[PDB]
Amino acid sequence: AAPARPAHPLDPLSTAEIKAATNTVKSYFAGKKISFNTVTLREPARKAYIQWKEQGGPLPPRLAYYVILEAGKPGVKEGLVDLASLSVIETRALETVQPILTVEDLCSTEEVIRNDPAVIEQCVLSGIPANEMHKVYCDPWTIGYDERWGTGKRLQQALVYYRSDEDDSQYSHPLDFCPIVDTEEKKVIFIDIPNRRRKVSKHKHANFYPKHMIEKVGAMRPEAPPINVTQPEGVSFKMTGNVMEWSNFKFHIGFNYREGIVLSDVSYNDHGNVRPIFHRISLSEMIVPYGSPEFPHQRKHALDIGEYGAGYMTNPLSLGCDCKGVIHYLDAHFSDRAGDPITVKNAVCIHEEDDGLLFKHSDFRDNFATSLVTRATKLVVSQIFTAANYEYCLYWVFMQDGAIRLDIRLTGILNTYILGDDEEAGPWGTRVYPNVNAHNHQHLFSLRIDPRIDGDGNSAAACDAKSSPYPLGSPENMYGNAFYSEKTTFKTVKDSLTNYESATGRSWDIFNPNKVNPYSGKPPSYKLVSTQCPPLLAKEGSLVAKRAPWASHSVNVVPYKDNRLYPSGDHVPQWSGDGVRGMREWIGDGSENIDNTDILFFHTFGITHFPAPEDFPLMPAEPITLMLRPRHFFTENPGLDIQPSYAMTTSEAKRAV
Amino acid sequence: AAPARPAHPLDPLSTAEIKAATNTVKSYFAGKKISFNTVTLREPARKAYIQWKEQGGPLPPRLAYYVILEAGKPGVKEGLVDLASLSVIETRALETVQPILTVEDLCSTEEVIRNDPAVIEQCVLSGIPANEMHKVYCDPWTIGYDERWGTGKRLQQALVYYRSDEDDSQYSHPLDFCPIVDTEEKKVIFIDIPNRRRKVSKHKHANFYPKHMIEKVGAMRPEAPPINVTQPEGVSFKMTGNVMEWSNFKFHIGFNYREGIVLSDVSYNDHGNVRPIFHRISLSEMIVPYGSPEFPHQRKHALDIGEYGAGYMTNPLSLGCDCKGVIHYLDAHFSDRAGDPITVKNAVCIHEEDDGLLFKHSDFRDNFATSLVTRATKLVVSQIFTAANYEYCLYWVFMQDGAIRLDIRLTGILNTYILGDDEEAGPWGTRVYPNVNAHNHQHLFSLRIDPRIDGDGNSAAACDAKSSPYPLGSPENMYGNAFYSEKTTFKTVKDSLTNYESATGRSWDIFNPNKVNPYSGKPPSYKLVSTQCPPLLAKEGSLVAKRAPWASHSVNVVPYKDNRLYPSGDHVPQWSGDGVRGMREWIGDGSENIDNTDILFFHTFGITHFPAPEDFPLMPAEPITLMLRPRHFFTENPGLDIQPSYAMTTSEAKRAVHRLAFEGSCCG
Ligand SMILES: [Cu+]
Ligand SMILES: [Cu+]
Repeated sequence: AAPARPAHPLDPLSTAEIKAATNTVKSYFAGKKISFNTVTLREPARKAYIQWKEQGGPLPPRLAYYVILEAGKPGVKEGLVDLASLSVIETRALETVQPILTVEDLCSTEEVIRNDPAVIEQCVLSGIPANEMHKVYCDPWTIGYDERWGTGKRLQQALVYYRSDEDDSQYSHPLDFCPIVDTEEKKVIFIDIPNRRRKVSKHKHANFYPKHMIEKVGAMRPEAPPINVTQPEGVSFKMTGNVMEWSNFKFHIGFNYREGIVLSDVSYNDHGNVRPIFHRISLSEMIVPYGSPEFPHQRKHALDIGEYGAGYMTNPLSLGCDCKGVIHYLDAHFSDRAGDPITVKNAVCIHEEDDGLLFKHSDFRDNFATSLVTRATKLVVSQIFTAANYEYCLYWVFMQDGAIRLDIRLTGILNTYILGDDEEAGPWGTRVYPNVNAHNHQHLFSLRIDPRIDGDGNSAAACDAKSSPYPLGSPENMYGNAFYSEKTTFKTVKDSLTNYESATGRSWDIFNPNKVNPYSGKPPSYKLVSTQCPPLLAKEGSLVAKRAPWASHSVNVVPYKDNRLYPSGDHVPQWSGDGVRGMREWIGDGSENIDNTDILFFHTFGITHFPAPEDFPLMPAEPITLMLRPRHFFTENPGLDIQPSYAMTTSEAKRAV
Repeated sequence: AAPARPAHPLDPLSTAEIKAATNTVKSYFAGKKISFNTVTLREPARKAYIQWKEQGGPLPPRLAYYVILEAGKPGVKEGLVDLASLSVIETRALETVQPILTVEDLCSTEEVIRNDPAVIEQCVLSGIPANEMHKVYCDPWTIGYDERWGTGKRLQQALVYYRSDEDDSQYSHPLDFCPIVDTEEKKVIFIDIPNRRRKVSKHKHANFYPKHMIEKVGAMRPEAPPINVTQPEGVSFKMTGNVMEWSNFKFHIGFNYREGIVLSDVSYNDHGNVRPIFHRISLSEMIVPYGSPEFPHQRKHALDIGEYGAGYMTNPLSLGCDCKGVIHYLDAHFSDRAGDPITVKNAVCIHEEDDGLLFKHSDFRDNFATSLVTRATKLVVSQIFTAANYEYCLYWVFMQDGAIRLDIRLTGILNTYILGDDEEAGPWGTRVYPNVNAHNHQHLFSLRIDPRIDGDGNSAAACDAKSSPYPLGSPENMYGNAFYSEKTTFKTVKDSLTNYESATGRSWDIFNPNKVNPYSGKPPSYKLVSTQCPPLLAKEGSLVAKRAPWASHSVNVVPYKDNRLYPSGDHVPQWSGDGVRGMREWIGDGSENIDNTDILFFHTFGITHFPAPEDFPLMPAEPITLMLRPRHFFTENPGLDIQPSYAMTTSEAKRAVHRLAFEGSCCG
């Protein structure tokens, strides 16, 4: 009764595999009341995968990682199931952590608060009658961290809002108080109540559907005439299960509950020479730290990936109108609390689109009659997830010059808190609507790159543009114009801990010091070009800085070890930030070698958001991007064998008298 | 008889107006042998324009600015023609400047150097026999600045290359020497010859047409399947002559020989309140400073806009497709040296296209059945110009959230110089192909904004993200998470001279201190969000820093005066960089007021390029972008009245499918 093996060792667990895993765990815990928090692929060891792929090695065993809760027991148990033998092969109890909050965990909280007498009383005081609790809503957040309870109970905090009508957007009407909910007992254990009470706003809700806009401004704009994009002869990409082949790239598209999209085993076919570039690339953690110091707002610093899961939160893309053209979809499969497989249909959208000019050059000599123009196509692998108020639109983009870009668009709704009639929002927030305070915050992301640049044994470096040190008027720099790129190769982990610097236009290289470009004499590399790299604004030693040790630097590079995925640790909710785990453990004392070995490159990037009224009641998409581009990887522009859209040589131009 | 007036005072000169202007100038200089360097609109004074537009004032007079050379006179003469009276109304002689190099000025240089005995001898020494001079090519550059001649002669430098076959890309085969050419005498006056001779490369040319690639790698890829764009019901924008209306924006699209595209009189129609945003926005200058200190490479720091002209260099866009989709084109008109109008067809392309999601939100409570999503459309006004080896693709982009973006793509070919067999290219350059040294260089641009944010009387500020100054554990900042935006309003010119700073994620506001957003309490602004802001790497006091005094800071804000367009001065070629002109003049002693007045905001942005083999023999497009976004300008998202691509309310979702006194979440 063992489940069928996948097409490919990195494929996510099938529904049959998930059911097999949960059957096995229920049997192992026979007679105990357990509930499933996470059931997900435990990916093969890096060595095992690579030997299977390239050296005729054995197929790695199919393993399931699980996290469960047991009625009446603190914390969690976790372990591994060997799927071929239907057996639990590793197990341990962690009594003092709390795990990722699932959709089921969060879907239960509104009923809890609506029926709680102490919450009802606070609504009455706040100007909402006791019989109108159906109009009170909350966004159920991780408590994040609260030093009154630590990890001793599993807790949520309910950010409470009011709707006059169920079709309203509730965010114009936050209430003043914050219930704390025991997730497993399903009760309110405390309510944070501010010293200055602010009753519910009496303003109209700030709404945004067409029927609302017609009331607000009189009419919708006329429907614009259509801009139709078609691919009547299909696409150039080919999928074989989860394996993508496009413009010489080949890679595996994976997906899990936490990271969402995971791109693996990325190679480029350089005229028959298939060259590895990356073993794995994904987003591994986030943190969205808010900037109001007033209590209890310090508890808004969601680590969305580790506390809710970019997979668990992902939107089905069918009706989303962001997968246009001829597309390919992938589903995602998770477990529910009962241990049954659940599906998100069309979680991943794959499509190719026009990306402007790839390159062009014309000769002035014959008035540009000698000319070659080639248009670019990009391949886009995307998902969109919803983290209560916000939407994160993630686009992994492959390009025909061999570069890879991550484009993010942020949209959805500002998180809001109540503002008194006479209360000033600034300097920690903006009054984006009457009685609405949209607090300042950052959105920060931890990109995790496991490189294999042109094969094994890699290094990383900071690259800084510098004027020559010789002064103007010296024999060395007579006219003062000389400049160069200073490359600082990181020898130990400590050397790698570095920030973006505008003063040198810093970039970072990930390179293979065992190989040399036969033209330039430099090692083959991919260069990270990324300028949206905010400093972490929370202080050293703050709750934010402690729980996200990775976020303090733009770049952290540590040795590879299997299962080094998550840089705020494996179980993130309610960790105080004290202890050696995640990135803090990997960095250690900073002395380990990272030159010419198997490395892991974690990049912090994102934005700092000071809200303005343009962002409300629904925010226009805000862009974030970074690129990984080949430098000294190829010996020439690798797109030159793409047929031009137009080409005329000099001889041809002359012939056209 | 006088030429017909244009539809609009900001319209570029027509071919009839160009001919009228040059007729008028020829008559004024009766019996003299003159040649036309520039004939272009002299735009109306800002105040006059605005009085005309808004206050019932008179039509500004239609004026043509000209620059001419006269045989046997040094420098230039320039002046103004009043087109309605066909008379020269202002005139002056500038004996000690040199003007923009036109296509005709440049076109004869290659034949000059091919036929020069001293150049032929250097080719022979370099391994190219005299009977192969037809294989020798050069890119004709301005000399930039050479302290041996100043502006006393009008000079070009010829960067020399060799083609084995006319269809080669010549850039794999630079020669080692640099002829200096007198533009008006058409003769070689000097040749810079290096101490270390490097004879011509014996390698195959590094070529890139399909026939070349088939020989190099065996075959081309299969033709990929088409991606087609159609608009079967037409476009959403409306043009009335050069006036554009699209998604509540209205503005004038102008074009000239120098700046290329110029966007004027930009307003947004905010539900009946027509609100000004910018009076004028354009690129006003560039500089592309190379980073090898070895002679004569210091002379590679082209100021492409002021020395050749983004209009004069611009490609006809009919034949790519350069520009894809359903297109409205504009032509450009200039004068040639004889004073006749010339036309560049399809200089400017205008089109709208999909630009991803504009916004989306879904409610988890019913598993995202409650959802709204609206796709974005952008309007693009673009040109592409070729500066010898490089191509600059410029895209002015208007967005439906009210933002305006400038996107640039750089492509074309690296500038290359010869590298000896045993010679190291580094640290000033890269060996991108055998015997080829592609030197380091920056590409820097000066964006000129003449703002009119929600009307008249504007200011500018730097905005810096800062942690609270109170320490972790204080009553003010208990958990150490507090942070805010520090706004520093520029009071005087000197205050404005500011750089991008990664440490604070610096942005800049241009705002109207006379007005206030009734929700946020802040003035209406457009915020410049721009991170591709390199430091100028050339030292203080270098030739580069002196000729481009604007490039030293990311932001320069000076008082408005009429005719403050060009920050490296009006006549750029061969200016040493000494003297009080351009940005140096406008900054003055730094003391002038720029708070709540008419200001001009010059932004330096661009990239630092360290070449790699991927860039050769033809470079993949490298992007640069900056954005100007409304912040506190509107009181809510201005795109919300656009029809959603999909919408379902909670009540609709419930109908679609037909603890605890009160129920919890639908999904519970
Ligand atoms: Cu935000
Ligand atoms: Cu460049």
